[PDB]
Amino acid sequence: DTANNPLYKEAMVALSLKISIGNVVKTMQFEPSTMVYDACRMIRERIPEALAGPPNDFGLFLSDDDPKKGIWLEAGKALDYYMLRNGDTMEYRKKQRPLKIRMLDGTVKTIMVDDSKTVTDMLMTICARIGITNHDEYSLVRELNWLDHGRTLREQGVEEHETLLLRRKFFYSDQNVDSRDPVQLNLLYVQARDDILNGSHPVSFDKACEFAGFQCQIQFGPHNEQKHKAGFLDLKDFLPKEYVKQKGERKIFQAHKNCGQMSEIEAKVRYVKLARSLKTYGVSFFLVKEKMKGKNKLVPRLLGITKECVMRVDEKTKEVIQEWSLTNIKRWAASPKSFTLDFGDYQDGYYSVQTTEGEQIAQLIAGYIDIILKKKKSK
Repeated sequence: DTANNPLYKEAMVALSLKISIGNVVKTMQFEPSTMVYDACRMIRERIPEALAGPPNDFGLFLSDDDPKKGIWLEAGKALDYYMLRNGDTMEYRKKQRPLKIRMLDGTVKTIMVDDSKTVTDMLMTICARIGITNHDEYSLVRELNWLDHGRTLREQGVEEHETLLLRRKFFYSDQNVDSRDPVQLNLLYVQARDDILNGSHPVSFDKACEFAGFQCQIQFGPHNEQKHKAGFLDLKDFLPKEYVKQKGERKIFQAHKNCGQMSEIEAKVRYVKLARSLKTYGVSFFLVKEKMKGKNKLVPRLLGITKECVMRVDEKTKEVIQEWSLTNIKRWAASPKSFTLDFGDYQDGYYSVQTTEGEQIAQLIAGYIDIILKKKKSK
């Protein structure tokens, strides 16, 4: 006993994909050359469970055992581009996801963001909702450290439960301080402040105490010698980590009483103006090891990247040994061990250094160049 199936169709070319929407898994057939956006339209017209939200909030998603290699299908591409076989599962998934942002002021706010968009595009919506004009200068870090702007959160292992920090990364434009807007002024104060205690902005031990004196005027107001006795202050909250293991509390206090009856707002103005007054302002430092003719063991030094130049700096004294303008740089190359700059005709020989952060050094140089070109399309 044998039987020939009348429903047997020959020369089948369509792709039989299983569409997943929540609990529902239903099989659908698509032509190979069908665009992704037309696929979603067909899915919307044949599955009433796909009409929960508007199409812009939904997309086709290819899951993976590893969450960081899940793929959001681009609408402008075709189906067979993603190398699909009959029996493969396509998710009609919600693109929106909550992203906790600890913010600048310190309050943590939850923002919905497109899980398919890159970080450089997510930063646009994040800044638009937090009312921040200069989204080019900002970026995001992880408290366990900047993230790659050209890549999505999913492909960098950022789980959806992790909070991130909005922090300024590029220092190109700075509107000068005025106390007309106290909220934006406190925003400037927090950014300029935490860049000093973080060690991101190096200062001398004397300048660090003049800052802490202003910050005492911020959080405690005028100096009350009754309540502000010695030993009252946890120095770890008021200086870089290098300057805490020293007897420097009175210098802070003496700078604190030098403020007199200064308003909290006025002391915030002075904190920012003094920070901008330093030549180390707006300079992002990296640790590198160079090879001089003097010996065959790499001497550690710092190199700083500014809005307009790259400079070789000493690890201790923070003095500029050599500075090349970004218009003197012809090429750069990065590696998990090295970083190299070629200066064309403005120098004989390249500048090559061993470093852990050749990744970000190049990413930070190109970013400033990105900014210079962006603010120069039509002057």
